[PDB]
Amino acid sequence: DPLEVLFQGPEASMNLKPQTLMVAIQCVAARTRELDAQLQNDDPQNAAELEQLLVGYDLAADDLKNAYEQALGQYSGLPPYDRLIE
Amino acid sequence: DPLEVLFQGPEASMNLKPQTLMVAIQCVAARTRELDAQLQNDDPQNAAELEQLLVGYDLAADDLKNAYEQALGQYSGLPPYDRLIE
Repeated sequence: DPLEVLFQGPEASMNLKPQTLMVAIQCVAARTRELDAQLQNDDPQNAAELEQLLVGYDLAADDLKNAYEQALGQYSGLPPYDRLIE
Repeated sequence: DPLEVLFQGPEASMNLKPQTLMVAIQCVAARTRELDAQLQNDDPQNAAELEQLLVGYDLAADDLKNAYEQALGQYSGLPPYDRLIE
């Protein structure tokens, strides 16, 4: 993804259990939905910070999704991504 | 101890941006607090499922923390781990 590496740099190697990717995905989706509902009526300075944080949350969720899609090919018994976030 | 592996299996090789690990740590902590709070007002019916979900969330938080401790020795300018979960 061209513009993405430009803004955030490349993937890095790390070690995590597959379960941890599932948890990270649920919690990041959960927190994002909550914070989404908190934009409506903030003072302008605070809303800016919140918007800037959500940029980071959304990209992270994207990053975790890509990793999960690979994981769907390397393990057995993982729920489909769509079930994970719902 | 391990233990650990007996119960949760080994670490797997993953590719994620370092930011993504930071965002995941932050959201897992935030979300775990919120669910801890909900527990105080759950009947035992729902409580047991939620308790069992939290075992998972907590183990993943530990898994994420270990990865971050490694990260603190692989990259420059990372915040202290406590600033992520505050």
